[PDB]
Amino acid sequence: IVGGYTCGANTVPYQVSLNSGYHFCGGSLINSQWVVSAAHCYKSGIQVRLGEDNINVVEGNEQFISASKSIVHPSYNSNTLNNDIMLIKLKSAASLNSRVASISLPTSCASAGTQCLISGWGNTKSSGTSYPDVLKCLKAPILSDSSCKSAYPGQITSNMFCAGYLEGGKDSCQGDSGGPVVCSGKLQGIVSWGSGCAQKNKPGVYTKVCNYVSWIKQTIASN
Ligand SMILES: [Ca+2]
Repeated sequence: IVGGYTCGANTVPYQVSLNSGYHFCGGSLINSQWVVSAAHCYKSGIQVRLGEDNINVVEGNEQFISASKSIVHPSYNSNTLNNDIMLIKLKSAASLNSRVASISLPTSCASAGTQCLISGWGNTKSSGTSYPDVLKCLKAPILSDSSCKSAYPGQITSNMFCAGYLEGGKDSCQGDSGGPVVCSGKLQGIVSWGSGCAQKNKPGVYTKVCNYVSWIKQTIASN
């Protein structure tokens, strides 16, 4: 997160860290045994880390649970990043409380101008590299489809939306991938991609979760 603020310990209780010896992607807990992330975060041997604030210090609220199954969207295209969404099933159910909680899936697609909360442990600099140990937060609006397509000609599908600031300075970044975009208490986006971080006229691009609710529910009900 570039240009954000320190969330505070366990203020984002649905935020998860994906760990394969090290943090490499974020995700969102959608019920006691399933996590949603980005398909481009896929790898084998994932451990899901819940209740994290400082990912380098055991602080007392963590739950470490290995993944038993990963399901990349059947139509994921790594060349275009279309359908950049993935489901992860935990080997055992997490213990839910005030500091570890699931986030609700949307019943409708959010509109441009809606203010959302984006979070992650990603890079905090636009020209440089500095990774934080504690969770960072960013409030950003959803941008209109026309401004999104004008910023990324020929690259925005119906499964993507832009959020952020066209003036730059505030954006998600590498290491935030897979993390949540929450608007009005519902998961509306997944950190997907962008050209650099926090660059002028290059806002962040996010997976449009509302298009995948039926696939998520059907998959969870059968796995
Ligand atoms: Ca920790």
